[PDB]
Amino acid sequence: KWANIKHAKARQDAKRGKVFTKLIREITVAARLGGEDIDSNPRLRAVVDKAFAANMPKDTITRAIKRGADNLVEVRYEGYGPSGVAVMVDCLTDNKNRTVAEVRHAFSKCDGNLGTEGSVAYLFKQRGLITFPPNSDEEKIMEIALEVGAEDVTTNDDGSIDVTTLPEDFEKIRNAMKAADLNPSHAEVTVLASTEVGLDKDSAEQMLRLTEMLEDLDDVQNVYSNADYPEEVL
Repeated sequence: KWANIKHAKARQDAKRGKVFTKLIREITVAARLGGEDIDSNPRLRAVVDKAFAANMPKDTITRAIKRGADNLVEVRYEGYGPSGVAVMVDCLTDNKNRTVAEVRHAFSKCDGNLGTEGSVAYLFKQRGLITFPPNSDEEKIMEIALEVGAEDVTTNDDGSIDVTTLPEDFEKIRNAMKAADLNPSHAEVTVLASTEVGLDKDSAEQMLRLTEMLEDLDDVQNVYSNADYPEEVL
């Protein structure tokens, strides 16, 4: 009861704090890059929506916007982790020398290391991913996907269908599906890995730890990897 709930709220609060700090920086940088007008700045639109969803105070949001008009810079690190998993770490920082050392330390603690710019980035692409539930019309989805230039269609053991698209074709293809009364369970543009690296329980635990260490840094915005985690650690 109270023990589990207070402990649960404590964790939920602690994560809200870390995310708060990341959002502030992303608001500021999005504003500085794409401008102060949220309606003409999709990047800013997205983070401001996330900020309001997280109940960040309006004044904190607006001041973060006005600050972009901090000396935060974008930096990407690329490296390898347990079992040679490729890892990309996107950062917003006012001190790259501080950040790179902290990122190296995390990688090093998990038997990994940073490589050169471009050493892994080619494995990771933004892709539209439209997911249809079991009992969807496989045939009709396939017909539309070929007609409209989908990158891939995968039918899973449970009957669910995942359609992957180039980011630029995402909206059109989603619209084509809905027009044919094919209603997706979920659709988004996300980052997908071209190849994956299968992990045993132990390596998976170490990779999870690495992800967690990196995300705990205020300088880190997003961590991507091509790890294929086993069901045992899930």
